[PDB]
Amino acid sequence: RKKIFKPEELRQALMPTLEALYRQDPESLPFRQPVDPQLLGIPDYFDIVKNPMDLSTIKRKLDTGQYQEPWQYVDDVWLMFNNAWLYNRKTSRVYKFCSKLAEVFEQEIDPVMQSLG
Ligand SMILES: CCOc1cc(C(=O)O)cc(-c2c(C)noc2C)c1
Ligand SMILES: CCOc1cc(C(=O)O)cc(-c2c(C)noc2C)c1
Repeated sequence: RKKIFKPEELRQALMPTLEALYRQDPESLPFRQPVDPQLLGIPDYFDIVKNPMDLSTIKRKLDTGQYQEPWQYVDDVWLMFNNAWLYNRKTSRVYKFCSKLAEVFEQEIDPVMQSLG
């Protein structure tokens, strides 16, 4: 008797919340693709961040039906935020950017989630 979610249904409901993150310019730019530690010259990245996540990966998961239920989408969006908050200094542009995406997500996700209950 747990609620069931069809992937097309989940995509219709959640994709505008992902679009809200992506549209944030410039704050979304560092998050639109996986961190590349070799490019950035930060070989300790994957030692610190065990489970990388980014907006393109979440999008591909939505597009291909990999979330059974909406809380799994929330988990990935927060994995991305937490990884950035963990790795980067609080004063850093990227950390502040991350916080902006979180503030946006907070506004967008609450009414969407209630509509899925
Ligand atoms: C409100 C609908 O927003 C979108 C729809 C589609 C769609 O597939 O209809 C794709 C995107 C999207 C995102 C997120 N990141 O790159 C794109 C393109 C956003
Ligand atoms: C294409 C630019 O992508 C990034 C640039 C920088 C940058 O330092 O210019 C930092 C990150 C990043 C994120 C997001 N989470 O940890 C790091 C590092 C990503």
